[PDB]
Amino acid sequence: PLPKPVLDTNGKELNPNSSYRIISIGRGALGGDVYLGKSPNSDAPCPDGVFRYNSDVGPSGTPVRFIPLSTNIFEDQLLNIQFNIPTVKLCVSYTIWKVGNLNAYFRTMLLETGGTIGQADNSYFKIVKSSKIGYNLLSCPFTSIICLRCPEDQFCAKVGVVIQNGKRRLALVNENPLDVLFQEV
Amino acid sequence: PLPKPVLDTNGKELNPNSSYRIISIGRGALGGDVYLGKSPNSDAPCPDGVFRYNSDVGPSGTPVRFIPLSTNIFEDQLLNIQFNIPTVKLCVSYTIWKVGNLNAYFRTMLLETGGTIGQADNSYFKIVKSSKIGYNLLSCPFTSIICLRCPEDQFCAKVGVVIQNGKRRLALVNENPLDVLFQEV
Repeated sequence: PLPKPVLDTNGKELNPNSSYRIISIGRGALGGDVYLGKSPNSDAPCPDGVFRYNSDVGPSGTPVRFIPLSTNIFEDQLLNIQFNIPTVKLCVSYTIWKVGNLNAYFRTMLLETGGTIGQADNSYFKIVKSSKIGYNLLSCPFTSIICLRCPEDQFCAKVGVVIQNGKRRLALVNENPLDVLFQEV
Repeated sequence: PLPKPVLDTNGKELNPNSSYRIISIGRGALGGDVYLGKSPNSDAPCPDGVFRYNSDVGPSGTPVRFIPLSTNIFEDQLLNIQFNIPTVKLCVSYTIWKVGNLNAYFRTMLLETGGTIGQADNSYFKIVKSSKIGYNLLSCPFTSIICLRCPEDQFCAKVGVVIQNGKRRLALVNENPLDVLFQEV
């Protein structure tokens, strides 16, 4: 298994020193870029929810960058994800992606912000090739805990969408992972 | 792989219609039964922490029963664990074992109560044979989420102990699982 670089919509290799919008494979009603929005009834002082839009005719996504363990971005390696936007000191962690507590209503964990870069705070994700066109994301939570007889001892789950207060909220899912492309801003 | 019943300290097969104390393999300073205690700074109206005593010369453990998916208790099958003690209506769920939210200090999840029986609420455990003498427990959290390329799609972790406010708090761990025996009350 030799490390395969991740490609953006121009075929260029994904790259830590740059930023991309996470865009839907689809168009119209099935389109909608990922963005940073306010989570319903959150106690956070900042926007802390990871959503995608209902269509592609609205606004463009919130740009993100990827932070790998080493130097490069390959498929199936732990990385941090961070919304790349101007921000006051307080809300800097609320741009870093992570996975939240178990949600009894949805029977899974929602994607949110308030994570950390380069630690073990449920803030690790993987980019892998989709079955259909494009990529999907994985959340690899609890890196400090051995998942018994798991690949590389790690719990990993596909990232998809749940409907929460009529919005497309990103969360861990079982079928239909969100199929994405990466568009360099 | 044929289902192997779990045995109590008298060699009798573990059994849903009865109750057991979860006792340490060891003696003295290394002994100490599992019990239901108050978690430090918990908002719960009831005792909601799963601990074991510092030695065996103190009190005896809190009795528990096991609730399997089918009819019997075998090694390596999901079951619920519940402290079996008199209780007001309010505190009944706070006798059912479950695993809590990610704890930043310990980099793992602590065992607590407030779980549910027969659902998907991080309330599932497994009893398996220890490497050393006796058994260990597993927590199998997030049964509603596919753990990718995992055994039976399930995230499972060994149950051990962390030191929290000088007490032996049960939690998910990586090395040194708590080695236990089951003693019929």
